[PDB]
Amino acid sequence: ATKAVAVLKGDGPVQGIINFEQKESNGPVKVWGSIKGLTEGLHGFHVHEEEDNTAGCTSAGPHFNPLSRKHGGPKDEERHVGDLGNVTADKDGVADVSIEDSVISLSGDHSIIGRTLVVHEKADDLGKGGNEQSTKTGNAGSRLACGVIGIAQ
Ligand SMILES: [Cl-]
Ligand SMILES: [Cl-]
Ligand SMILES: [Cu+2]
Ligand SMILES: [Zn+2]
Repeated sequence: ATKAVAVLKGDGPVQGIINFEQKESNGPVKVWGSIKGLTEGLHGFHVHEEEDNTAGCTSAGPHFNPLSRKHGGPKDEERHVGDLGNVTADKDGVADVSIEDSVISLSGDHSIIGRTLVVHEKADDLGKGGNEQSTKTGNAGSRLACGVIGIAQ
């Protein structure tokens, strides 16, 4: 099995430790953890393209999209590799992550290891919104916290 961790931080109170595990090189990836410091409600949660050693969430980039597809929710056939949907924060600002995904991988040509995990200010509209930007970013707005997805040490 391969394991990774992303430590989310930003310029504000949003932070958390996100774990990844992939038991087989072409098997599902499981993702879990908690994020604190969020406003109550849905927040977009994606793997972004950025893999340079830029300062925090200044150049997270577009979504990680090695197959040059349109934005969707995680269950949509047409989606970015990085499209992990939304997390939901409660009234005290904590969102629990619990995702099983078939599209991301920790291995091979399109590994997400080294890419940037991002949690957003607003909800992801899952590509179902009324503008072209829905089909790019889901209109999830600003990056509140980000971290490099690194192999577990
Ligand atoms: Cl925003
Ligand atoms: Cl803004
Ligand atoms: Cu994102
Ligand atoms: Zn996307």
